[PDB]
Amino acid sequence: MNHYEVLVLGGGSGGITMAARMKRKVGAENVAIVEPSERHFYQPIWTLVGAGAKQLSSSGRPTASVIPSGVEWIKARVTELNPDKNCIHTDDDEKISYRYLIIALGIQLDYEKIKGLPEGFAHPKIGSNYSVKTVEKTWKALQDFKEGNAIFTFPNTPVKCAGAPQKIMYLSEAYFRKTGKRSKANIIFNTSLGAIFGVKKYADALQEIIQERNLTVNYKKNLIEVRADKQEAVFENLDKPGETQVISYEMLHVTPPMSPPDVLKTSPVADAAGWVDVDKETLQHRRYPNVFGIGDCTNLPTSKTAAAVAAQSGILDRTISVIMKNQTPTKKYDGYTSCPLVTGYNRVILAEFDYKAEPLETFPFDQSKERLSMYLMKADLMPFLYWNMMLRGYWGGPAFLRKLFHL
Amino acid sequence: NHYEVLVLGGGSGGITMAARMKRKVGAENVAIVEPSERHFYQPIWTLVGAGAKQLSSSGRPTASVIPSGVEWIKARVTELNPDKNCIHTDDDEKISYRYLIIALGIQLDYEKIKGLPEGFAHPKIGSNYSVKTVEKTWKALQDFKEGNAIFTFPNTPVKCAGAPQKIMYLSEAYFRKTGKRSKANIIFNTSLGAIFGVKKYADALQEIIQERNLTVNYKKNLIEVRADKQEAVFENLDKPGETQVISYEMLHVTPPMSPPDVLKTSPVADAAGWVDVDKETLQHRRYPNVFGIGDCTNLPTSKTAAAVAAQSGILDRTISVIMKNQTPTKKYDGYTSCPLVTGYNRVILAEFDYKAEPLETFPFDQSKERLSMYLMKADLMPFLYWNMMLRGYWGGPAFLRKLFH
Ligand SMILES: Cc1cc2nc3c(=O)[nH]c(=O)nc-3n(C[C@H](O)[C@H](O)[C@H](O)COP(=O)(O)OP(=O)(O)OC[C@H]3O[C@@H](n4cnc5c(N)ncnc54)[C@H](O)[C@@H]3O)c2cc1C
Ligand SMILES: Cc1cc2nc3c(=O)[nH]c(=O)nc-3n(C[C@H](O)[C@H](O)[C@H](O)COP(=O)(O)OP(=O)(O)OC[C@H]3O[C@@H](n4cnc5c(N)ncnc54)[C@H](O)[C@@H]3O)c2cc1C
Ligand SMILES: COC1=C(OC)C(=O)C(CC=C(C)C)=C(C)C1=O
Ligand SMILES: COC1=C(OC)C(=O)C(CC=C(C)C)=C(C)C1=O
Ligand SMILES: COC1=C(OC)C(=O)C(CC=C(C)C)=C(C)C1=O
Ligand SMILES: *[C-]#N*
Ligand SMILES: *[C-]#N*
Repeated sequence: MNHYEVLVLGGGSGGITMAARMKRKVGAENVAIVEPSERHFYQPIWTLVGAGAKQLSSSGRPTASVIPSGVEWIKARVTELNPDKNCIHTDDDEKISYRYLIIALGIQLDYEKIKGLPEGFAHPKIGSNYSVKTVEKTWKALQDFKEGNAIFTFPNTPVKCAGAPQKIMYLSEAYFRKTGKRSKANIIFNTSLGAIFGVKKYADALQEIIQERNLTVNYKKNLIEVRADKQEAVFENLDKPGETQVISYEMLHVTPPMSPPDVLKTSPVADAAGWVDVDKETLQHRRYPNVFGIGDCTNLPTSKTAAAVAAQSGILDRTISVIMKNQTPTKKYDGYTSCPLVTGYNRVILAEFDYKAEPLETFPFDQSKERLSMYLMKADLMPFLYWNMMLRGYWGGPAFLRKLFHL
Repeated sequence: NHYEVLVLGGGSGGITMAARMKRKVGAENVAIVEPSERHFYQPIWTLVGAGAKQLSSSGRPTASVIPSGVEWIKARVTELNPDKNCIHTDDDEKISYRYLIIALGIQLDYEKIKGLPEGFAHPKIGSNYSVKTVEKTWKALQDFKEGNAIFTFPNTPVKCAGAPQKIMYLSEAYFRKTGKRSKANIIFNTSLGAIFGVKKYADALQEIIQERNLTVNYKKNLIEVRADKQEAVFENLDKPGETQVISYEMLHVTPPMSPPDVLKTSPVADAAGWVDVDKETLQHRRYPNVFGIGDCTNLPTSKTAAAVAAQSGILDRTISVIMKNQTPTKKYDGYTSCPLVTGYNRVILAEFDYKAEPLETFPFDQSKERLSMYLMKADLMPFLYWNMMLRGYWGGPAFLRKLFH
């Protein structure tokens, strides 16, 4: 069997980041990354791509260009995990064994669980910022919008970046005002959830925006079907089972249902729900002491964000080094996550919070305010630091900045 | 091989539907895929675990309940390919169908609790949810001398949501009738925030809880069993990272549960892995010749055999009218029932619908503890199950409810 001291499953934000940190610890020849995609995406910018403010081409780089040099890139899909034998299977009919496994397989998008998708995306007026194949269709629908309902959905599943489904609603609202057709747009957010956001400080701030800008939110309302040829969408009422509503749209942004990656769903490393079953504080697997998880694929009970990945990557770096010494981990993940809620083409409400779902803001000022500074950070500083700092293992989230500020 | 109606699963829903479908398309045109040699009436495991009934009586040979003339394919489903109207099995065969009824149940996941199932080889721990462990509930109940008696509820969907606490009420009663009640600290450690989802019955259980000095600890989920040390580890779901290690003298484990593995990644499932069916007709949302019944579906009601019975009458009509090129009209209302055993001779018969509101069959108050309902649960229901429901003649008690009203 081909063998690596440290085997990383997934070449996304978590997997590249952990690979760069592990390269420094065990040497690059002792690390391998399993990743099928030729391309690596900074997904946060898709929100601005869907709104016409950033180019899709700049959101991605070749996977080979972010593989830390000297690390082995195994271009394949993981098909099975056998942690009892310290090995995995890939779709090139090979088995790979490891001394330590880092699972960073992300979250899976399930558009086809919505009847009529993804085939409906072949028609006009419907987009989705969650897919490289559909984010530019969001922007086209926004551009070609003339009159009617502009509908934004939120599924009945876990999601990555819980705020992105409404960010693009605020961007669309601003676009209608900028282009003089706000009065022709009836803007509807149909969310499966019961609240606009999970942290009260920012939910309150978004609700004031919902009122001022005349937006409709229908709660516990889940998209179950698109008829793209007819510009109709069907929403089930999760409160009254069986009752469904058909409604026409001039623009539909679909947030797809999401789930653990198919290979993890049935795997021994998953919990009963299919997520990688890790310690909430150290990110070491609950049952396989040489396995670890980071990012969207884990059952860490916090928002699934790249910012959470960065904070986790700092903890997991420490966890692995002390597991390598047969010592007991002491540094603990606090659940840090961040959600830069884009509310317009030049404003962000920078939500930051931890496992307690309470504000944990980095800067000395009140981040529940719409801020230009926070927009420029999200739109222009964050991509640069992602490619040149986080992916190279030099970003563990802003806790040090927060402590350095409150000083 | 090809069948007009292929049924996946020979449990409560699949047998019931195969019998109903035999009478529509001919026995020679129905097949059941099912690996187990034994078919169990699971509701009685609650009483086996309390020592009130025998395990042997709860199972019969699967061949015994297969409708005569219906092909029993003794195998496991391993893939569903609804776009080609076929499934695959673990003896490497392809079976095609005109109509497909999915009744694969719910899957028990004991091994997601660290220390299980190997911890069951030690004394003082049982689980009514498995044929391999329900008699160990009863052994644990009998050998209990003094300490904590712990009853758990996982952080997943479950079948028979009431059974995790039914066995606590029975154990409480068993402790009094054998003198050691004062020696037992009885606690219910549940992942949920309420004792039951339907307010009428929740309130009735709440006073039983108060009056019998039971402790309910909300948002506490069992994550590890240290069986040789008699310790149970709970995570606090309100404070991520916080745990509690508790000693037990008896532990009853309600396992984490999930959709059957073959359904998790299948095209017929929704994003969560449940069979994705229309909430009123039980026809699949995306494959019009696919249908689902029972625990494996995403029908947003309590997962019970009583729900299966009510679903089987609706599913029966849905498929018949579809075969006749008509649009289904009769709607499932979410009917389910929970016969909450509260002692060795009482039952609180909870009945409710999609609205989580009481929908009681009988004209008296079912939120009271009743011996009639106990005797119905313990003696009438199993007779009705083997000889009426499994033969396709029980679609739930809606007609009785109207009679008595
Ligand atoms: C529209 C949008 C906006 C967002 N905005 C923000 C934001 O403002 N801030 C923020 O912090 N986060 C944001 N995010 C979230 C951020 O993109 C993710 O949380 C982050 O990428 C998670 O990293 P990950 O490593 O867990 O997964 P990913 O980066 O998604 O990588 C997972 C990798 O696993 C690979 N993989 C999958 N299955 C297999 C398999 N079987 N075998 C091998 N490899 C496999 C995939 O190819 C992928 O490369 C946004 C996301 C979206 C979609
Ligand atoms: C302890 C306990 C007490 C209960 N008490 C009550 C009660 O009082 N009242 C009530 O209404 N309900 C009660 N129930 C619930 C009741 O048992 C179930 O809701 C009912 O059995 C559901 O029927 P089903 O057909 O969906 O699943 P099951 O009856 O479990 O049948 C599923 C079948 O699928 C088969 N199968 C699984 N995977 C595959 C595969 N890959 N290929 C082929 N076949 C497969 C299994 O072998 C099994 O035979 C109780 C359950 C338990 C565990
Ligand atoms: C239920 O969703 C909605 C709200 O709550 C988030 C609103 O506040 C508003 C504006 C509300 C008030 C009370 C002025 C609308 C129109 C709405 O649809
Ligand atoms: C792009 O993903 C993100 C991060 O990872 C690179 C962050 O660290 C952070 C937090 C950084 C600061 C300066 C608060 C945010 C907000 C974010 O969106
Ligand atoms: C055994 O499973 C059960 C049924 O299916 C056979 C029921 O119909 C019913 C409802 C039947 C009546 C007469 C209320 C209950 C309570 C039940 O537990
Ligand atoms: C939040 N994203
Ligand atoms: C409820 N059973």
